[PDB]
Amino acid sequence: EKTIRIGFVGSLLFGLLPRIIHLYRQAHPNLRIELYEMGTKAQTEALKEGRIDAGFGRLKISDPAIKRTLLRNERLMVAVHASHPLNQMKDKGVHLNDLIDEKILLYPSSPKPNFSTHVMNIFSDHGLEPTKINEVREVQLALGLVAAGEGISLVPASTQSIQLFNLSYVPLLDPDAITPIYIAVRNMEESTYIYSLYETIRQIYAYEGFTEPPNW
Amino acid sequence: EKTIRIGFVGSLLFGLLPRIIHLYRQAHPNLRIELYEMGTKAQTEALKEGRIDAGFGRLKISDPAIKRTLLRNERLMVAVHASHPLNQMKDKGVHLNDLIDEKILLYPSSPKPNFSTHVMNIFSDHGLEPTKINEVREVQLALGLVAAGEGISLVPASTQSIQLFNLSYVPLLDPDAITPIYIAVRNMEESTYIYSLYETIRQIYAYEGFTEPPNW
Repeated sequence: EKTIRIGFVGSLLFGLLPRIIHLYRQAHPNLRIELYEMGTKAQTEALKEGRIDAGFGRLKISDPAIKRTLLRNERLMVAVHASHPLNQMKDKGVHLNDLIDEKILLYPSSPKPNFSTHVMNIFSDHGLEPTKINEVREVQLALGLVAAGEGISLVPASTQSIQLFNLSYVPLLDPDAITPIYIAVRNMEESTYIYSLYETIRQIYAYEGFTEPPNW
Repeated sequence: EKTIRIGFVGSLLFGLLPRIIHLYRQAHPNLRIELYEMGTKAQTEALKEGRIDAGFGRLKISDPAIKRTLLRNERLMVAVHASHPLNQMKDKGVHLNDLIDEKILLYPSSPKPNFSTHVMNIFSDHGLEPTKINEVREVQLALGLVAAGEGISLVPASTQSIQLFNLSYVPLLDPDAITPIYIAVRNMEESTYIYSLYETIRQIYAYEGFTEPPNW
């Protein structure tokens, strides 16, 4: 009985990852699949130690023992209360510059680097450093507090899987207001089970109309 | 500048709580509202110590210093993959007895008692003790893993705020397959700010068509 272990960050559960795992599961009925929630740093260490076989994440970790492949660039969005002035731009979209003086909710509060690191990186990439920032524990806490009137939050587009009363998602107009999705494997990885996993991603992406990830 | 501190469990962010807080916020523009995520045990201790002024939760904690009021009984649901045999009963509903031999995902993994305690209580109330149980960290991990084909999960009805591809919610036919929502305050609490909070709940409930909570 072969076991394949897959690491992932929680922000990916709202997108294509679960259906990729499910299809992969159907292709290998006799395979034990173990799924582990972990940040990219933990993923990097687990891969080198053989504790996982593939890792899905949003942040790069510099390491010569790891091969990282960009799968897709996902859009960032602004989560606001429906009464917020920014929501008048719901159809038009807004710029990162428009958010500088807003109360921004970052998440999660788990080991760094995490999605909050990425969001502040995006701001810093665009010459911005918001001061009114509060790091909350999890995505649902960020969204729930926005819906409660506590501020605004930046989320990946797939996080629109969560819909709450008077919570509205506003597109960002900055071309590089994005959050990439990566698969990470060991440098010399050649397992047919990992190739099969990668082809499953390709199959799902093709059906969605997304650009297929680069050839294995 | 008066400060009111409110404790809450995360499972309530998917329901009416945020809009209650928002309306309450509008009624007191000069009031500082502090929101803290905490379990009912932590809420109990914080209330007695004056560290919070009201606590919203799902579990009872026995304590003579605390007054607890039942707000509403929310339905429990079964989260399944769309291909699961149980999903053929989506319109009909299922019984807790039908779930006994399924791989059940409990959550969260935070200090007890929490929602996982409640779910196992409900099973035990109906003469049932599922053996194939796995406690996962958070609600999104439970739902994401169900969507990935890892098993099934029991959730409050308001958790349908989270919609994922091939994730389906099935009603439970057991009359007492419910999860109550409580507000907890200090026994001798008489603050106008807390009465105002309670009236805000009443106002929101009335507009929703829910039975109004008992008079203050």
